[PDB]
Amino acid sequence: EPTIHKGLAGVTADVTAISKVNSDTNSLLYRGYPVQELAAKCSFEQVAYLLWNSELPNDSELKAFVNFERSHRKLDENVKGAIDLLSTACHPMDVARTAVSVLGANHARAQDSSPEANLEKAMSLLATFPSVVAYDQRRRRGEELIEPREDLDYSANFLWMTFGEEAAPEVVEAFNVSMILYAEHSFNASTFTARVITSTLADLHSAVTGAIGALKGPLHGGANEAVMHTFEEIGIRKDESLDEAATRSKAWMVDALAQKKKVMGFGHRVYKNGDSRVPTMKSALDAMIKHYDRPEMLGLYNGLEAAMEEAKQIKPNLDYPAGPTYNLMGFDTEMFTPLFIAARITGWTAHIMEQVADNALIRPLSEYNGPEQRQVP
Amino acid sequence: EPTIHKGLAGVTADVTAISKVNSDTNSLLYRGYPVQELAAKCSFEQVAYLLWNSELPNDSELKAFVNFERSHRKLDENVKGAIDLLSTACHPMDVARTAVSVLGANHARAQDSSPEANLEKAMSLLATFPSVVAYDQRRRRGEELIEPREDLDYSANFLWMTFGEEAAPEVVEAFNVSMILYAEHSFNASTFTARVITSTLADLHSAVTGAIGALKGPLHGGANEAVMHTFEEIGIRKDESLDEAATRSKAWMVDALAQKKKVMGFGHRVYKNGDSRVPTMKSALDAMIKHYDRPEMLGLYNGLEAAMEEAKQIKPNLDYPAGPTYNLMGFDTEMFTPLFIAARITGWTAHIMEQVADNALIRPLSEYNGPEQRQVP
Repeated sequence: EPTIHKGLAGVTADVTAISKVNSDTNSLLYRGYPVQELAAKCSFEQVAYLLWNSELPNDSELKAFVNFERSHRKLDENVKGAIDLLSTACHPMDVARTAVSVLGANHARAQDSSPEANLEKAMSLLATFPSVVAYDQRRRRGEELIEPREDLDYSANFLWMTFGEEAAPEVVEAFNVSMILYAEHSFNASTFTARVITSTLADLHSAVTGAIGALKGPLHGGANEAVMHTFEEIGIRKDESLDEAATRSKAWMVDALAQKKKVMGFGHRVYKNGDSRVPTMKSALDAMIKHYDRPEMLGLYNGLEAAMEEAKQIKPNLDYPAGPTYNLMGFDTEMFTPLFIAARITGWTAHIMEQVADNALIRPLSEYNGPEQRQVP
Repeated sequence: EPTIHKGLAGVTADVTAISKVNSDTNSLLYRGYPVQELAAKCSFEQVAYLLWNSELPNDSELKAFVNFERSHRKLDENVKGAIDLLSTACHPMDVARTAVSVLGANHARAQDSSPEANLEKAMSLLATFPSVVAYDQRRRRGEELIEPREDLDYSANFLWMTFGEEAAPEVVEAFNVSMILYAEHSFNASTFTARVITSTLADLHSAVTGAIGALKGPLHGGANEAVMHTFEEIGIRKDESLDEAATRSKAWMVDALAQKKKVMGFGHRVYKNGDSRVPTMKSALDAMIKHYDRPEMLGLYNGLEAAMEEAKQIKPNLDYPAGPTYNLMGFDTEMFTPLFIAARITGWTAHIMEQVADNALIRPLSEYNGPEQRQVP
């Protein structure tokens, strides 16, 4: 009998020069640079450039990159039209999936996968995607589209188009950090989906559209939305002693755990000792707790993670501190995963291009366990 | 060092009860039944029911299944609207990808993945997809949508909506055979993409939308369109002696082979001794050659396969005889892969449901070979 590799656990599918994920040391390198260091002193734009070019940009390279980014943000007429054909009650990920699908379809160079074509498509997609997210949230709130501002950077513009008012320096900074942390992460389900689609020699947009579908699930990127929904189930409140928070948090967890349910925002396929991005994202969460003056959040937050460690020895992942952060920022919970897409577009496309450069069709085998050979009547 | 499994070649990713693919004996079983036998005496509807239910339908079950199918064919207003926002010059697969994305987004039960919900979504999707393909081809020809006919079966209706005239018995029969042959095929790239997306607990439509992206590539389903494009490059002609066909076919192949190019419609990741579906599809192709009275096709067809066997000892795959078949039927070459989708929806959704029933996140590892750890300046 062959060895069955359920979920491809522990299976090395390929080599990659984009990032290194180390469980033992809770470390993550983006083309050699530790993510904590990039988050501490780089803009998402620099990190986006880094992931694609394998090097941090010099002043002139960054200027050109930033100029292209800020001039490719406007939401295409047909893409907006497609979003308006979708109900304001459908899932934001399905809207993102549709938007990117239309973007790829009407793209002048949809069929060209040359390094130059893919980079241009990748950068243009990264630039325009935030307009999809911002408009999707505003339309649900009965509001209208807000045009991009060339005087605002990626993060400041993202917040601007969504809320129609410039965010505080601390807020755009905490948002920038989350984009960098979510940017890239080896062969996760969505990135691998993108590589499988690419392995067939299908285009970049086809790959991203499939990756978006994968990122949607609660076991993947959908965990950030799930984390916040969970905090909404349990009462948020204010004034309640830490007893309320911890007793109720553990109580919600106790009830979920006894029902054999998984608690989202905890655990990881690779990280067995803690997420490399958690300390950084938690620091951003703390900055936001302080900024919006809402220490109440921590009650439920601390209580649930303490209870998980105690009951299952499972530490939180990036989605745990990220959900509450976007909540404080004013985003609707359903929009949390689309925010992950916005950032992960960088990692997805870098892998798509890497896959194209050293391709081999990805097509595994299955072991049959169905009905034995029968003759058709 | 770990063992790198490029393209997951020879890697058994999971177990499956849906189909068995055997290279040694050029065999393919659909829930126990040999595909040749199902193609010889079953309708696609019976095969669709078989793949989902693990059993061939009895008279009453088939009646109910057929009744649901024929009443869920109409193209949804918003889906057509989305197609009309796409240029008549974009790739048909990108139109299919967009259509299914909109279908999933506006679906009342998009977030429910229960066996009942997924089956209903699977069957409804299978029923309505042909309207997407038919309208997509007709709109490009400056024609209008043709409504479904409840008095016509899946195949006859498919041809009806596309051409606006009922097809000959032999034609709907050869079309039915191609749907059955394309229906299911273990862990191919598109089906695996669907399982990876599902492994995240994302919805059925998200999975199918990603699978469509994967099926698009020339190395996968896109090979059927590529096969015909190749026949178009080389002159089709009539009257030319078999010398014209064979000398020119080998010549085109000789020039492609010397340029290190791959010839589409030949080779397979699993089948090393011939495709289990080729003899059946070739028989359908022959039936169509006879029906439309066009023996000229065989000149180029025979010559190219003979030349491939001689030069590379590589036999044709299902897409080789399928492309010329759909061409004779009157479909535009760009529409060949969407026809593959129409059929493969059955296999894709059966795997999606199987994945949901015995889930494990699919997330492999990568081996880093990028820049060694550097400090951010």
